[PDB]
Amino acid sequence: MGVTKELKSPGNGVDFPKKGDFVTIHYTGRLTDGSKFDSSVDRNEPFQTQIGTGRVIKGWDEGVPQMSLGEKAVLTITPDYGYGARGFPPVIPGNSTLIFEVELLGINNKR
Amino acid sequence: GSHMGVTKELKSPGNGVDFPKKGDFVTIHYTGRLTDGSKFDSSVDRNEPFQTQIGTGRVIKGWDEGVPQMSLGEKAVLTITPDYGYGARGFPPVIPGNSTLIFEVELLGINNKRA
Repeated sequence: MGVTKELKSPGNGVDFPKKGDFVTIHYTGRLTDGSKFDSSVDRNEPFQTQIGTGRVIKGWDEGVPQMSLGEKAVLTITPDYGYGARGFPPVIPGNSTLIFEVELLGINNKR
Repeated sequence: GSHMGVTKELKSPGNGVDFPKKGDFVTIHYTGRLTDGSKFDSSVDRNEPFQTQIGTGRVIKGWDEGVPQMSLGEKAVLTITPDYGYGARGFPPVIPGNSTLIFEVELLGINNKRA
């Protein structure tokens, strides 16, 4: 639907993020033309957030819990599950499909 | 995480006569940075100016407010914290995890008028 997850590197296949859990990921976002618009990897600063509570775009809220701990995957997100038709120009153009590289580094106190 | 709205720093003056009005198509070279100084976006690095209509909501609120305050050829820095929607406090972030974004802006053109 609005977001598809495609695995790249498997995790422990046991620990999955649940609602309320605080998740720690390293990511890179790209538009459909292949150009990068944001990356935590470039800053060497992993991003931390609660995941079941709509604190991020739906693409992350739905996609991330489908990953296991230590998994690397690519989240392909429609504008609907993303920043919509408005977007956030010039940072993110309107009606943009987002392709994230995502690495789940931690779930609560797991790592 | 203190800032609110838009703060405009004047770096270098333009011609001081030609300001973008509502509906004008504007040419801009910009660099986006975080509060710590990290660069996350740049039209300069793409060697191609960002072109958009101004004052019609085709860019974020902070830009529609800040850009018409510049004259043709002006260099300025826009410290922007969205009041509503994506990127604002209480909303899902555009650049996780921030709300205040800083834009170095050079007004290169107003319609067919070039600096």
